[PDB]
Amino acid sequence: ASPFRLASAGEISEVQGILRTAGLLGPEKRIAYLGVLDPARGAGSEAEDRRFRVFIHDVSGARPQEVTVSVTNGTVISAVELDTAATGELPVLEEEFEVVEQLLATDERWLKALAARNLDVSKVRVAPLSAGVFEYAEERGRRILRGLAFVQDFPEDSAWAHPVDGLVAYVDVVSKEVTRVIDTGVFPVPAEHGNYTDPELTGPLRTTQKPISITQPEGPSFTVTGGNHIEWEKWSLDVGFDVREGVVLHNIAFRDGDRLRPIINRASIAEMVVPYGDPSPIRSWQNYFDTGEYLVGQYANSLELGCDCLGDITYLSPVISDAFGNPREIRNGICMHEEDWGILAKHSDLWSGINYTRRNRRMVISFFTTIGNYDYGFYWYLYLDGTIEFEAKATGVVFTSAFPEGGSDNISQLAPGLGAPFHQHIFSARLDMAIDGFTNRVEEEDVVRQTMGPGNERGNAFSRKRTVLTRESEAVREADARTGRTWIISNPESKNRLNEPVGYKLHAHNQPTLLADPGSSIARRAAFATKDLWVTRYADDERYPTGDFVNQHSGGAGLPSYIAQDRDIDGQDIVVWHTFGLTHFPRVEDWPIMPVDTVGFKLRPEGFFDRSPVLDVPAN
Amino acid sequence: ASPFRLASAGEISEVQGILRTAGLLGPEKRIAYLGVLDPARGAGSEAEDRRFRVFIHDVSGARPQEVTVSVTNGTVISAVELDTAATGELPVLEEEFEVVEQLLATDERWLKALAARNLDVSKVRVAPLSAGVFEYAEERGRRILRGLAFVQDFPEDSAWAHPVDGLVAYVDVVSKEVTRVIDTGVFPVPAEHGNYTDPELTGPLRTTQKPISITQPEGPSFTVTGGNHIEWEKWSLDVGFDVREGVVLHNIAFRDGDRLRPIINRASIAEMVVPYGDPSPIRSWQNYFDTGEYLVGQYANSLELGCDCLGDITYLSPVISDAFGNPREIRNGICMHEEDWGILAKHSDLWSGINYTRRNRRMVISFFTTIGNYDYGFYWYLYLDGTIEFEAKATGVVFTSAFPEGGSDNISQLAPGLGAPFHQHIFSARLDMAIDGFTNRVEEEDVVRQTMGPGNERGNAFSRKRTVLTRESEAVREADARTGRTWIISNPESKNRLNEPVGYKLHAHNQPTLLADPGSSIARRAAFATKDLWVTRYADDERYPTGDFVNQHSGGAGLPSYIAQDRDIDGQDIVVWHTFGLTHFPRVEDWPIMPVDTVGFKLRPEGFFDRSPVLDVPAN
Ligand SMILES: [Cu+2]
Ligand SMILES: [Cu+2]
Ligand code: NA
Ligand code: NA
Ligand code: NA
Ligand code: NA
Repeated sequence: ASPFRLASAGEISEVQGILRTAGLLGPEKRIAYLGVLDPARGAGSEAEDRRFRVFIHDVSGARPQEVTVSVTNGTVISAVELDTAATGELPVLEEEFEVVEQLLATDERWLKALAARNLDVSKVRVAPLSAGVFEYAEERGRRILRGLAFVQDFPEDSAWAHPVDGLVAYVDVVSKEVTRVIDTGVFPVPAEHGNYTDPELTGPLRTTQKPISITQPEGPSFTVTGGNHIEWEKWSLDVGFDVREGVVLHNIAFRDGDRLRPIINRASIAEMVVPYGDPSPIRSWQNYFDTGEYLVGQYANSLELGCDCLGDITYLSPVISDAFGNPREIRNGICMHEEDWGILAKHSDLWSGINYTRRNRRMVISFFTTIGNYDYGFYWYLYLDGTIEFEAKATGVVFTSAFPEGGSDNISQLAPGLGAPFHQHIFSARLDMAIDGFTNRVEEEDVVRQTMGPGNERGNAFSRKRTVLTRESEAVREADARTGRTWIISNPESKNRLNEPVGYKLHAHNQPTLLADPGSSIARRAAFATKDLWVTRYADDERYPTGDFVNQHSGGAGLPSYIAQDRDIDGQDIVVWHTFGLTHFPRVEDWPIMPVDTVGFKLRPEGFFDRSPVLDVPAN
Repeated sequence: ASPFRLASAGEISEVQGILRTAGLLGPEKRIAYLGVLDPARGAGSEAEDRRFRVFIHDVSGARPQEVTVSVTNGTVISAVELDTAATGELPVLEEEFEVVEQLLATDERWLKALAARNLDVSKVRVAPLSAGVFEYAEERGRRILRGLAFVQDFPEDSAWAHPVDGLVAYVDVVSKEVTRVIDTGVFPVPAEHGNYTDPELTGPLRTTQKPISITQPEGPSFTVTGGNHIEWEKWSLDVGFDVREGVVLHNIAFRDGDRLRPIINRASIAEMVVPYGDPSPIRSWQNYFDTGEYLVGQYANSLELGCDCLGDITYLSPVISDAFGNPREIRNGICMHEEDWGILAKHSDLWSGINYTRRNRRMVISFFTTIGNYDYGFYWYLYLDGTIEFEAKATGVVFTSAFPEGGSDNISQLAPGLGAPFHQHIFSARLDMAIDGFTNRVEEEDVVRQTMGPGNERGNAFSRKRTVLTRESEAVREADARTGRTWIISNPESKNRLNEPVGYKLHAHNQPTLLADPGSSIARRAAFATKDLWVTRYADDERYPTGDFVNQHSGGAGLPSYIAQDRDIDGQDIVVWHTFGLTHFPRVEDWPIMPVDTVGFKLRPEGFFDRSPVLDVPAN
């Protein structure tokens, strides 16, 4: 019944049938993206229409298409041929991951470069790397991947320990042409292995860790209905899954007494980019839009009980499409559980004699994805006290290079001759806000320091100021940790019992934003990443901060073009876009496999409730 | 055998006997502080000498004394009479908490002020509040407390809901004189109660929370020997307890292969101050040094299994002195346990086919203290991967006032007529560093942005720079979140296998520091709080950032006077002092009892190890 239910295998099979019958899914076609469309605004009509958006690639060089289908009715709603030189190429296909290596293996220039290094072509892995937009005019309108080489000494070897530096190749994956092979010189291939399961490297495993048992004797406190609707400790929400964005949260609401109060209409990580800071021509083009170019949802891991998720776990297994329109289940792809979270509130009173302690807990919704060397955990947390938090966990294997004799200002040394270029991992959270409804506004809140003088004779006063953002043109904001800057999303038409507008406060981690020169290609293609906060007016087609087709797109698309409309955002249906990231100077401890590092943000109620919302929590 | 063992009841009884026999503990004397002294540097001699430092108050107006005693030998080592007008008053005594209320209850000016408000004196609680140093010349050299009044409607009522604004009194607690009563006008006493255990306010308690069971079937993975020596997952340390500082960590070291490698010699929270930002003369003097003036260790709570600490808990019960030199045990005052901490490292490799997941855990050492309205949890964490983290958890009841008709720039409204003045909670961590030994240096690390141009043609490069702090005069540093600023503590004489100095990186939360005007009394008395990082050369007598006697001390003492020595800190025995704090604009959700908010810092290895230190963690 719920329009927000996960896509079923039957729906995807129906999409396949509708596409094939319409002549849109011949043997030369590949589905590069398929996803359910959210209901339009004001869908108070039970007329449910389940619609799917499809990006269709053509392996013979014909123009790709964007297609919208209605599975409830069984029709193609629209089908548009795409001019990719104008609007961007389609996302990378899983089946193209091997094509770069196979095409280079018969190119005489590539073979000549390997022969000079005495490398057996059968042992050389080539990473399929998105190309970006740079100086090469022949790439405009062609589907290009770039390749960097790594040696595997044997089938189970970690190739990342053996980068082949000084060598890069560009390939046209549709015409099957190697356009350029660039060899800037021979670097020794680092020889130490990085096999973190080899006993010679781990030493004997510890025998000192005793088990920790986490169980729920009476089952979990949350309920799941309709496949993906969660109710937990006054929270209510729907857990969606999209092959591009991954886990998406819908209809986050809090049951306050008898009223179900909305907070967030849709929450997602709508883009993530990994720009590299090594100026070598072998790597200076590297900027991976893991979400927009590769689609993080399609590489979600199956999570193992007791290993990936510990405790009383409820799993969801989302269904996606393969390249031919067949449904594929990601078994155990989403973990959900509740966790104890320490002390919630505590006071021992010297006058009343009352001692009071309550414990906190949080609901966890998580998935893990793998994109080449990177592995990322995406965690959404809901706390008893109304707090909402997102946390990204970055691990995997660092992307490597040679370490140059004489050192580098842009590369860390990890092992003899082995380097790791500096880079960032930058995320964009898209928060379609609905604080007590859709009439919302954003205020910037700064601490205000006051001068000693009249009315402040002892020089102790301090205050704060709030600035309403009224138009999109003034809603591009930067962090200021020194002034304690935060942003409040409030509803000016909904007031608490003190007659103040209800609100939620966004707390950022205030990490550095995009470091690249503002004139660089990546600054233009990832403009969202240059500022910490953007606010737009809601529109159905403004989904991603980088636009719909990120791969090889020249720039400007997305948030800079949206905000040029300069729409009213003062008490309107608005969307907050928060940029946050990790700046990674790799350390020796990151090798040969990296311990998790984290970044995130949180939102806390700010006069949303009439008093603490956790007075009815029992004494444990 | 260990010199770092906790004080025993027998040692404190011996101190009492030594003091009394020497004529230093007559009926008019009170012990305001008693604590064990750490061993001096270079104590490679088994000649263990357990020494105690004592502050002795005199209730008859005679000069207080500072006394050092050796319990191993049974002598007074030194005894010095203190001129408190010069060097500061002694910490507040627990037995003075009631004296302010009792003295005011017979003062005609106080009674007149209560009568005008129709308040029964028997229902008026008076908080015993430290005085600071302001304009009142008669207070110099006198032991003063100030009092603010709150009404209790009945013995179990929360008085904090009923502040009596417009009224403050100053009392000399030795001469038992009320020096001043200031009445600036009648404010209505807020009438709503704040009784968070009253069913009429909580409503019916939730029945939806199912139990979470955390157990360790084979016991915990850590061992405790000699009372307070911990070994856990290659970590080694001693857990101390001091009545002023609370939990103190000694000799933090990590077992790397066959070598026990020191990291931190002594870690403590050496001061914490709560400055208030309300310019009303009723409250503009309020700055509570919860550590230096009140001593947070003496108010540590007894922690209850299943409520305060959940899981397989090992307790320590530290022993302190009462005011007469009798030993008193704080039963279950320190909790220690290990906790699962999610994913440690994870990678699924597209080329080797190997799937790898390991889980993290942390060791937790914690205590909770209560100072009037405030309750604070102090948490030290040790992680498998070498990370050390501190977290403060702030809860309790907010300090209240009236909310003025017409509003306030410096006070939040919590309930009809009830306000909460803006304030900060600022901590000072004192880290006596010992990275691979005592020859350490501090470097400031900033991200470096690079301009597009020659050698950076695509405008993508970024770098970092490190600045060594060579002398104390240049080692007073501020945060810069925008440049990703961190500080590295390294050992220039100890190198990793890449021939780089081993180090640890301090990551701050970059919260605002002291907001008061730099000319204010509190800026002078809490100078440490105006800057994020200080580095000093180690010295035995430089223990606290505010000096030994904080109460009513005029200012300048502590860190500003230490660094004036301008000592060499480049490869020397050094101490890092990190300031970090919460800026609290109270929200409605903080009332009537506040959900926990947190602040902290962490240190992570930076080329300390030759590769990841957690390759030998087993697969769970
Ligand atoms: Cu990284
Ligand atoms: Cu506070
Ligand atoms: Na274009
Ligand atoms: Na909205
Ligand atoms: Na003085
Ligand atoms: Na030191």
